Amino acid sequence: MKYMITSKGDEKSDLLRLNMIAGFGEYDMEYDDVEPEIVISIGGDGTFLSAFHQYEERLDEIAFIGIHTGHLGFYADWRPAEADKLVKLLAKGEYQKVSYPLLKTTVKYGIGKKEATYLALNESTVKSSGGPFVVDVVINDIHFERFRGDGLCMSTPSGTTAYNKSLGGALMHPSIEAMQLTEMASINNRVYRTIGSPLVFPKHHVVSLQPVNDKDFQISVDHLSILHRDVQEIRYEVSAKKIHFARFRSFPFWRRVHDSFIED
Amino acid sequence: MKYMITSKGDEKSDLLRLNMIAGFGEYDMEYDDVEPEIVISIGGDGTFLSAFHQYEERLDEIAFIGIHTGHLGFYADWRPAEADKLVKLLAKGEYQKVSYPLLKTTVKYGIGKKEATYLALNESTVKSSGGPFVVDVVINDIHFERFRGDGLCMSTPSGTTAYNKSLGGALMHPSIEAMQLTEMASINNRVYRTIGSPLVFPKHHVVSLQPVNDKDFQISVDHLSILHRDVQEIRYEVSAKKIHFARFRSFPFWRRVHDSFIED
Amino acid sequence: MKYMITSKGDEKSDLLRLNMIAGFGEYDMEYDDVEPEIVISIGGDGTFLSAFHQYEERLDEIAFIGIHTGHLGFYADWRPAEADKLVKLLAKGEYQKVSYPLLKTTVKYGIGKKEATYLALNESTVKSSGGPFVVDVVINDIHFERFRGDGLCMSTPSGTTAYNKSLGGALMHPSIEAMQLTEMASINNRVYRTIGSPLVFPKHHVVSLQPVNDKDFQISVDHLSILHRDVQEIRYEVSAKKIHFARFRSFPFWRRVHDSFIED
Amino acid sequence: MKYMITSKGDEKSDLLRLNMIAGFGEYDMEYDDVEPEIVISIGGDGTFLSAFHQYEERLDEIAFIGIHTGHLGFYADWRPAEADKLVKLLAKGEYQKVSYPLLKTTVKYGIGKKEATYLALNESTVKSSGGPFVVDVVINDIHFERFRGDGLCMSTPSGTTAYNKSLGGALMHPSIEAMQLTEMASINNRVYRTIGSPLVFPKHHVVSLQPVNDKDFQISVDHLSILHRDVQEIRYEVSAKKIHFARFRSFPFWRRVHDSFIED
Ligand SMILES: NCCNC(=O)NC[C@H]1O[C@@H](n2c(C#CCN(CC(=O)O)C[C@H]3O[C@@H](n4cnc5c(N)ncnc54)[C@H](O)[C@@H]3O)nc3c(N)ncnc32)[C@H](O)[C@@H]1O
Ligand SMILES: NCCNC(=O)NC[C@H]1O[C@@H](n2c(C#CCN(CC(=O)O)C[C@H]3O[C@@H](n4cnc5c(N)ncnc54)[C@H](O)[C@@H]3O)nc3c(N)ncnc32)[C@H](O)[C@@H]1O
Ligand SMILES: NCCNC(=O)NC[C@H]1O[C@@H](n2c(C#CCN(CC(=O)O)C[C@H]3O[C@@H](n4cnc5c(N)ncnc54)[C@H](O)[C@@H]3O)nc3c(N)ncnc32)[C@H](O)[C@@H]1O
Ligand SMILES: NCCNC(=O)NC[C@H]1O[C@@H](n2c(C#CCN(CC(=O)O)C[C@H]3O[C@@H](n4cnc5c(N)ncnc54)[C@H](O)[C@@H]3O)nc3c(N)ncnc32)[C@H](O)[C@@H]1O
Repeated sequence: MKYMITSKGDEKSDLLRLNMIAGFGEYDMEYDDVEPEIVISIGGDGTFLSAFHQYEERLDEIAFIGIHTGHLGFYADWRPAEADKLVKLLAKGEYQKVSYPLLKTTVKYGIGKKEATYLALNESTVKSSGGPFVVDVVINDIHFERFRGDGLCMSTPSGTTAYNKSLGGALMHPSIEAMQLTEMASINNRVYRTIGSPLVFPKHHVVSLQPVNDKDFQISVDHLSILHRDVQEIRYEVSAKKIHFARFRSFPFWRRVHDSFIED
Repeated sequence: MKYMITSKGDEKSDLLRLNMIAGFGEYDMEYDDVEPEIVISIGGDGTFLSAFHQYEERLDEIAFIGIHTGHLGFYADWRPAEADKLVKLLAKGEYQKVSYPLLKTTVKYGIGKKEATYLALNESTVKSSGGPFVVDVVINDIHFERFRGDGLCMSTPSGTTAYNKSLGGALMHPSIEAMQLTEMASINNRVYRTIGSPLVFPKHHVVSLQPVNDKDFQISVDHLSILHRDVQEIRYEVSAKKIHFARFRSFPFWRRVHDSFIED
Repeated sequence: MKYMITSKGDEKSDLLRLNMIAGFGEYDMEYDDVEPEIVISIGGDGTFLSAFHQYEERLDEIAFIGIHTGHLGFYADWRPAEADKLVKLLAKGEYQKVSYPLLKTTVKYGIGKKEATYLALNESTVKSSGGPFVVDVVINDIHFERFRGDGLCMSTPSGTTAYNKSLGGALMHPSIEAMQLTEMASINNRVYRTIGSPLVFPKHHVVSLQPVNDKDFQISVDHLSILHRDVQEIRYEVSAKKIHFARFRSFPFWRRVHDSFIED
Repeated sequence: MKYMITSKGDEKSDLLRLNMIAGFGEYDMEYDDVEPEIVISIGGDGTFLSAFHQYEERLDEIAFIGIHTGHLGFYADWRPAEADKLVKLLAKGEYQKVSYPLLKTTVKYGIGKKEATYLALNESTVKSSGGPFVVDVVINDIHFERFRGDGLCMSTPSGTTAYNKSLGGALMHPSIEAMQLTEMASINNRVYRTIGSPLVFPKHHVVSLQPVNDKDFQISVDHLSILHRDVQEIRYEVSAKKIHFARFRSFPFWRRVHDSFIED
């Protein structure tokens, strides 16, 4: 099938990529980075996230595979030593597809109420553009709390082991179609009150952040951080789109968590 | 329809119960506490939990309603001042049913591998029977961690605002069929390691706790705490059974959370 | 004695200031904002912090008093309704002085190893200037951990109820000469490890943060945030300097905490 | 000098003890377990804590040394391989003494207001004797909060790396004469409020726990857990007594923390 390979760009990843291209040349595999059906990422989770964003308009046509060339790689299923076995397995079509949920972020602006939308595989975060962060949190049009603090993080299931975890969030199995909102350093006193706890939302719930004073925010989507000025609303919901992985053997999520956080 | 009313048993709840029985006597409503179709709890969440356990063998035939006579009542939809409106609405059949997920706990023993099963509406917790608590946590037959600490808590979605919240768990919307495992004071050092984070499991995942040394445990299921001796395994999974509520007006979960924790 | 009054600058604080100046004119009190012996802050804790920094070179010659014109004011001992009683008490010399500890921050640079020093009443925080934050934490020349995450916060005792509290720090009575280091969203996995827990340091311990890759940092000292480029070291220690408060009646720290966080 | 050696009682610790007794027999060292001046503990921190409690009436006459025969031993300064070097160093008097603070717990009862006092090296904890735990927390006679939850923990500085750490407490250098109060699973909602944060108290502050309903409590002091009935008050303060360690080389507290929690 049509495939492409992205590389972190260090010597080890570049050479592994060239050797995999050579191995694929022995099968009916066409290198095509415009319309790949398989996208292989060689590097770390940063490389994988960049691969996802490179192809986020063709997610229903692509299955992703990650090779980790460091000690990490939550989205990675393969070690570099196994690349030749992976070339063979992929060239024979011997794989199942597994899908994880994604997060949709919509940013609405002032004069004209125009919108930008973003898809996240790990999370989308919001902070102030300098100065105090204060937003009203509105859940399905219900005013839920006024948040004062450093920022907020909305995670996908597979993102729950990333920034979300560092913020005290729950780790959620990716078969659950949900998003999880965590706080960054909320202020809580007799006058200012937030829920504190992480919140887990199902599909079709909408969480809107509404400015109270300042309308400028730094919004991240996975690695990408962007200053948005004149914001009227930031809206979070579980995307209808999913990312698909090519799976060749069992590697359960909870074993992946064990291997990344308990010991390997 | 057939109904019954449980009361906390203080003067206020007992009198409200008698006045509601009087009002129901003006409709085609039969008091029947053997096979009720509607169970009304007057008191607090403790009273509601006791009502649930009284009828846990007929959950598919019953819709529950809670009236709170104090300042609390997460499972309560009604204030005592509204009891006459509730009598009327219920007597006319003007309600929809909403279902929340439940937690199944199985305790397996020694000589004979016999089993006890329990259903929980809030949570099931495990602690040692005195002396150190150490269990292996096995997820779908994958050895995930060896837990050392005070205990573990497995929560339903609606239980996530209860003990789970105090332990740092996420609050989960009850449309999500899941259970959430939280730690109580885990020990973490260079030799002993746990995940720390709360874990959220979908339906059909099984979490087994397996003793390492001591086989005696104090196991709670909602308010009920029982010493179990000679335990071989404690198994948690999302139940196939659900609790059904009679709903007469919108009172969204997130508004309920707001009212209980942010302000009312 | 020589005094001055700073105001938040809204109508309520400005008018209270003018009325207090009028009342002081009935005693042997000279308004002097170059060498005051008493500095009165009318506003919130932000106003008080600004007053502290305005006079941080004459801290051994000044006693501070705060009036809070909102609902807040941890450093405030007086409500606006009591300003006339305060004018009288102050004009008669009827007060004791209480001292709180301060935090010294030293920032060392590249070409020339030049230094900037800062005093903090609440805390000093460090974050990256964009991009990843990674520092080595060195305690009394002992390499203690490599911190990866959003940032670090070093608090004074009286600052422990501020940013430190939101980050999970302990609240420390200000008779303890100490500083407290808290983490902001540390990453912890099989490869990256931090202590997690807040750390409390006595006087004479030195905590040095040493860059690992990027040498540019955003450093805050109380409200003031400054981009520092080409940083070689950030050094924290309990200052030899103290802030002095004029106290006219008992208002214990723990009662102040109760009133600010439990109820008033 | 007069010395004694306690052993964990496994083969490795018992044999090391016998070999150390043999080595001491080559110096002017008298084995005396009634009035030792040096107490050597061979085992783990549990063994060390038991040694401390065995001699808690002669703490001003004793210096303690711990050898750890497992992977642990926060109070241990020596590995078994170094026991012969320790015999020699101790027999020559080549050591300095370092002191850590201790916690005094006083339990007052009903009919007669009689008192029991306890000293703790790690911590003293309070839980209910079954059923709900509710106490008023009174600090220097100031009603500070009504605590509802699983229990409370009051730690010494050196105990801050023990149960206190698992409960989210700060780690405090033992040169600070203080105690630290942490919560176990407090309930917090619109009706029930606690501070949440750990609290650090200086010497001479008194923290009293006062029953609200049930008067029976399970009180731990280091490893020892005791049911106390008819309790009127539990009082915590930093002890005037200190534990003394014999130190033969530098092993800073923060390096000890690094070695126990970061890596060794
Ligand atoms: N993005 C700004 C978000 N911060 C606030 O809304 N701060 C105000 C609230 O904090 C209370 N407070 C202060 C103060 C003060 C004045 N600050 C604003 C200004 O100077 O303009 C500067 C301090 O902010 C704290 N800050 C920063 N970010 C967070 C965060 N995420 N969480 C919690 N605090 C945070 C740091 O401590 C700064 O040193 N001091 C105390 C005190 N010692 N004890 C109790 N309350 C106090 C004060 O009565 C008010 O209710
Ligand atoms: N259900 C028992 C679960 N506790 C343990 O496994 N404790 C042993 C571990 O803790 C380390 N430790 C100690 C100690 C010690 C000896 N303890 C057992 C005995 O005496 O038989 C008593 C202490 O246990 C602590 N304990 C109780 N429950 C929890 C919990 N849930 N979480 C964390 N600790 C907990 C309390 O502190 C008691 O005062 N002292 C220190 C120290 N000062 N600094 C660092 N490590 C230390 C020690 O090197 C070992 O690795
Ligand atoms: N100031 C940067 C600090 N962040 C890191 O060092 N991130 C790398 C570490 O996280 C692991 N990881 C990732 C990822 C990834 C790639 N990131 C860098 C890049 O793209 O260049 C972007 C993600 O960073 C996370 N990030 C940001 N700030 C914090 C923070 N304070 N704490 C914890 N994470 C934080 C957010 O999630 C971003 O979406 N994804 C996962 C995953 N899903 N599950 C487990 N591990 C994972 C990965 O294997 C590596 O070990
Ligand atoms: N040592 C007892 C300490 N527990 C309480 O004071 N519980 C009552 C408070 O919790 C609220 N609540 C309930 C409930 C209920 C009835 N419980 C008493 C009885 O049945 O007699 C049993 C439940 O207690 C929870 N429990 C136990 N220990 C802790 C702890 N340390 N921290 C927090 N909760 C704790 C567990 O969940 C049990 O399943 N259910 C909910 C709910 N689903 N959502 C929100 N609030 C709720 C309720 O409105 C009230 O304000």
